[PDB]
Amino acid sequence: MVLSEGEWQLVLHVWAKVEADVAGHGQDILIRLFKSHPETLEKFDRFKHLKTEAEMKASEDLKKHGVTLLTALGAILKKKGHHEAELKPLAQSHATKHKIPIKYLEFISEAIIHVLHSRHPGNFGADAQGAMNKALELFRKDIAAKYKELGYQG
Ligand code: HEM
Repeated sequence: MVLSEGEWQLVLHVWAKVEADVAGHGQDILIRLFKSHPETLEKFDRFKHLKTEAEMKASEDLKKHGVTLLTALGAILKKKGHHEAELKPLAQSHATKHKIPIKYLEFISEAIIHVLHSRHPGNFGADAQGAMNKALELFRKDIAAKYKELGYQG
């Protein structure tokens, strides 16, 4: 797939707002993911034990990962589709070490779109959401093709 420059603009305009508070957005997104799809919490051997949203909000580790995650995602979006190099090391650790099925990357994509829609309604109207959705589908498709070359396709 190929996003037009206009679509990338809509994606990088609402991303510039996320970047004013990377850690808070990281928290929101992961919690939304763990409340909606609890099974995903099992993949984190470091968080696993958290029983409630309050415990999640108070975990420094969960907040640290959220920052790591969003920083990596932001560096991939700013490439505007030329993200081959960034995707290699990511695909290898998620396919071979963590073992994150494609389906879970769809779950966090949904959590990302839920959180932008709540926080940024004015910069996240229908067209901007369709463009973000296009940019995360692109990301999932290229990661899935790399999973396959690596022997996982999960
Ligand atoms: C937007 C998608 C994602 C991005 C950009 C992303 C990024 C990362 C990055 C940069 C790291 C650290 C370096 C590495 O291990 O490769 C990481 C670690 C990890 N990620 Fe992902 N990730 C994504 C989605 C997920 C999802 C959906 C899950 C699981 C339900 C997952 C589970 C983890 C785990 C288990 C680790 C290790 C955490 C720790 O113990 O240090 N990732 N991810």
